[PDB]
Amino acid sequence: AGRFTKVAAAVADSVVTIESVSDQEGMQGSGVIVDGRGYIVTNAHVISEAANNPSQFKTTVVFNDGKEVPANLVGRDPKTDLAVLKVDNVDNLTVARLGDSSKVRVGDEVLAVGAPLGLRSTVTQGIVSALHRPVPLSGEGSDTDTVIDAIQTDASINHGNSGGPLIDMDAQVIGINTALGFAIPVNEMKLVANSLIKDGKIVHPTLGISTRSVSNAIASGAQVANVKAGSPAQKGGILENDVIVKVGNRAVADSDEFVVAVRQLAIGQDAPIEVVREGRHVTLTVKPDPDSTLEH
Amino acid sequence: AGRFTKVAAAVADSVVTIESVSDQEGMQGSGVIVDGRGYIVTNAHVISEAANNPSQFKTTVVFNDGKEVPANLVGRDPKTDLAVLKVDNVDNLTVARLGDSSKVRVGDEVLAVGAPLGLRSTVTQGIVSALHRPVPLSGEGSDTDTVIDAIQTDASINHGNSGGPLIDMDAQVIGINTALGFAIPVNEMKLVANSLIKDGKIVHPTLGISTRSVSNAIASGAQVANVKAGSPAQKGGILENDVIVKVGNRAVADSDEFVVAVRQLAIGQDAPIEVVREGRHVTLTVKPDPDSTLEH
Amino acid sequence: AGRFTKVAAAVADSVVTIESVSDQEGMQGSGVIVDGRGYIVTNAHVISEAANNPSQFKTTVVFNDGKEVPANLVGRDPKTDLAVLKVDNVDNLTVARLGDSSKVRVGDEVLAVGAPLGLRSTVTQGIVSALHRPVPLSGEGSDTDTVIDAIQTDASINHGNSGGPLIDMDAQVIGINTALGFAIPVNEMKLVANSLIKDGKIVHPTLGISTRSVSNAIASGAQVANVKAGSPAQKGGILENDVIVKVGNRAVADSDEFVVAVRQLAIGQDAPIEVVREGRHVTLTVKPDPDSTLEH
Repeated sequence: AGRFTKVAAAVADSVVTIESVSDQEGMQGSGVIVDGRGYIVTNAHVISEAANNPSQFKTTVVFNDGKEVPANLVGRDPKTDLAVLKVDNVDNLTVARLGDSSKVRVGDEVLAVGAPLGLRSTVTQGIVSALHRPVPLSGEGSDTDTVIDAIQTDASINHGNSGGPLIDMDAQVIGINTALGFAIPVNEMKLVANSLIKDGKIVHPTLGISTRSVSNAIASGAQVANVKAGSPAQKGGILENDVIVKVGNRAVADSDEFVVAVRQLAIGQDAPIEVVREGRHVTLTVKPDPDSTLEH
Repeated sequence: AGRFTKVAAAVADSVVTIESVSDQEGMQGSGVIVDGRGYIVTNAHVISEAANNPSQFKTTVVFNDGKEVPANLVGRDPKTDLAVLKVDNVDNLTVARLGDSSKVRVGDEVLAVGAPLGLRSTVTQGIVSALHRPVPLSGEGSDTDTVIDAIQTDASINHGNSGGPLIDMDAQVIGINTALGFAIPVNEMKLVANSLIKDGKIVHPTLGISTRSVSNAIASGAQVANVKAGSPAQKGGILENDVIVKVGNRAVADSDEFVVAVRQLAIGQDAPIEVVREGRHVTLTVKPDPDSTLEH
Repeated sequence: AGRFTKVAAAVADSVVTIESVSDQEGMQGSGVIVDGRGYIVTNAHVISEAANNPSQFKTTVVFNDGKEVPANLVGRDPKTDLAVLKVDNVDNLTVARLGDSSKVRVGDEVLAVGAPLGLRSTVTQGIVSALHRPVPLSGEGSDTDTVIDAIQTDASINHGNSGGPLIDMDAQVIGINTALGFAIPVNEMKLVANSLIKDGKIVHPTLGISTRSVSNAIASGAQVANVKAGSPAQKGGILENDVIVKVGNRAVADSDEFVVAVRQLAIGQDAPIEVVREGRHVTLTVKPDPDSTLEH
C-alpha cells in the first residue's frame, strides 16, 4: 500500500461531506470530525448560503459509511473562514487526530483531503510552501472579505477538498483547506472552534482602520486609508496617510499583514502602533475594541 | 537513481510519439505500445484530424530509439476518447505492462508519461485524486463530446503527455492520459482496445435522451431535456422534465454520471430507469439500442 | 524530519532575498550565493528595473539570518535570463553547492526554493519533466525576449521562488528558477556567471535572422522571416522563406530551437546551416558575428 494511500485511507472515516440544499439550489463541501460528541469543522465558505439563509436551506452530513444525518450550525467566523457543525447522537464516530501546526515546517509532505463521497471530491498531495503567510480571502457571497495567516502548500486546493483537512504524514490534521493553495492552521482552528463551541461566536479586536499596501524606499507597509470616527485609532492618534509598520509585537509588511496583526492584539489593552508620518517615525498607543460588543 | 526516475526510464521504450502531418499542418501526441504485433493505444484527440481527414494527413510513430515508422488507424472511439494504431513488422518492440485499474487506490503515486522524443513532451508526477470520476470531454474538432469514468490525478495532464500512459509505481499502465488531470482507466481501455482490434469499431448503448444536471432538495440528478422520437426511452415511458436518479444498477448524480451509466447498460436487454416526475418517484423499463446498428 | 524538509532547510542559508526599491516602487526576488567572496546569481527579470534605471533604484540582499546588505550589479544576460550580484566583505557566507545539470534525469525529484524571508516566498516540489527544453521568455520590461534550453519541472515556479535555485535531492543547485515551470540549468549558469564575473558581460553569436515556426509534411522547422543587411546570414547565402532544419550540429524543430542552436555556435568560425528552399535541400556556410563587438 502506497505511502500516501495509507495516510489518506487512515483519515477517511473522519472526513465528511457537508451538503446544504434548498428547493432550487444545492452545494457541497468537506468537513472533519473534531469531537466525539459530533462537532465538525469546515470553512465558512462551505456553509455560507445555509448560514445566511437558514429558512430555505437544510444542511446534512454524509459520513464515510454513507450515513446521512442532519447537521446544525454551532457557529461561524468569516474573519478566520472557520465554522463548526454538530451532529447529534451519532455513535462510533472516528474523530480526527489534531496535530500541532507550530511543529509544521516548510517542505513537509501533506495531503489535502476532501470528503470521499463528495461529488467533485479530490485528494491532492504536495509540500508546505510557506508558513504564517497572510492571504486575502473573498467572502463567498454577503460574507465580508478577510485575511488569515495561512499554511501555504503546492497541493491543489479546490472545490473538491475545500473545508477538508490538511493532513501531515502522521495522518494528523494540521490545517483546514480553504476555498498555490492555502489552509487555516490547526492551532488557530482549535482556538476558534473552541470559542465557537463555548460561546457560539468569536470576538476579534478592531481598531477602525482601513489600509492600502505601499512599498517604496522611504516607508513600506500598510498606509492608513481611513480612520473611523470614535474608533480606537481615532482616540489613539492615528491619522490618514500614516504608513503603519508595526502592530503590537508584529511588523507589518502590507495591508494583508496589517489585518492579521490587528487580530492578534488584546481587546481593551493598550498596544503600540508604529507609523511613518510625513517622513517621520511615530509610535502611537491604541486600545482595541471588540468587534462584537454584546458577545464580549 | 531516483524513485520516479527509475519508473519513467523503465516505461520509456513502450511510449511513442504519434505525428500526423498534412502539407499545411502537423500535430503530435503520445501513445503506448500494448501488443507485440505493433498495436498502439492513444486517445481519440491525438489522431482526430488524421482520422477525420485521411486523404490529406499521414500518421507516423516515432519510437524511443528514434525509428520512424508509418502507422495505420485500426479504430477509434470518441465516446471513450480511445484509439488504436498499428505498426507493421517492427521487431523487438518493448510492450508496456498493463496494470489493473480496479486495484488503484486514492493516494497512489503515479506518473503521467509523455513520449520521450516529442517536441513539447512532459513527464509529470502526482497522486490519484479520485476514482470512477465522470468527466466531460470536448471533442477535438468535429468529434462529438463525451463523458467518461476517469481516474483523476493532480499530476499535470497536458499536450506533452496526452495519449501517453498513466503509470503506477510498478511501472505498469493504469490509464491513458486525456487531452486537475484525467486518464481513461486501463481496464476500460482493455475492453475498448480489444473490440477496436477484433471489430474495428465499438458499439455503445443508447436511449435517445438528452439531460441537464439538477441539484436541489426535492430531486437531484439528470433532468430529461429531450426524448428522441422512436427511441428506447420513447417506448419505455420516459418523459420530459423527468429527473433521472438511477440507470440500471448505478445511481445518477448529474448529467455527467447519466451519460456514463447509460454506456454500462446491456444492448437489447430490459433495464430499469428510476425518475422523479412531478414530485413522484417512478420506475421505468427501457431496452437500449445499439448506437451503431450495422456493426452490432 | 521530512525528506524534503531536510533538503529545503539545508540550502536555506544559501538563498537570499533580492530587493530593489525606488521612492515610488519596490520589487522582490530570490537569488543564490555561489561564491564566498559574495557573488549571488539570480535571473535577469528579478533585477530588470534596477539594472535599467540604476539612478533611481537601490538593490539590497537579505540573508537567512535577517542581515540586510547593499548589493551591486556585476553583470546580466537577458539572453540567458541570468544575472550576478555582489555583496562586499560579508563573512561566514554559506555558499550553495553547485550540481551538474548534465547528470539530471527526467523524473528526478526537485525543490524550487525561494528566499525564506521573502514576502510572497514559496518552496515547491515536483519532478524534472523535460531536459534541454527550448522555452521562450518574455523580457520583463524593456529587456528583449529570449529563448533558453531549460529544465522543465512540474514544481510550481512563481514570483515567490523566481531567481532562487532548483535543488536536487542532494541539496545541490541544478538550476535557477525563471520568472509547467522552467529553470536555467546550472551548467549553463556556471558558464554565464563566470564570464559575467571575468568580463562583466557575455558575448553571444548572432546571424542576423528572424524566423517563424513551421510544421507540415514537406519541411518543418524555423522559416526565415527576415535577413538583416550585411549580416552573416546575408553573406552566407541564407534567403527569405528558407526553412532552417539544422544549425551547426543541432537539428532545429522550430523558432525556439533555432534561437538556442544559434547561441551554441562559435563566433567567427564557419558553420553549416541546412535549409529547405522551394522544396530543395540546401546546405549553407555562415560565419557568426558577436552580438557585442566591443566586448569581444
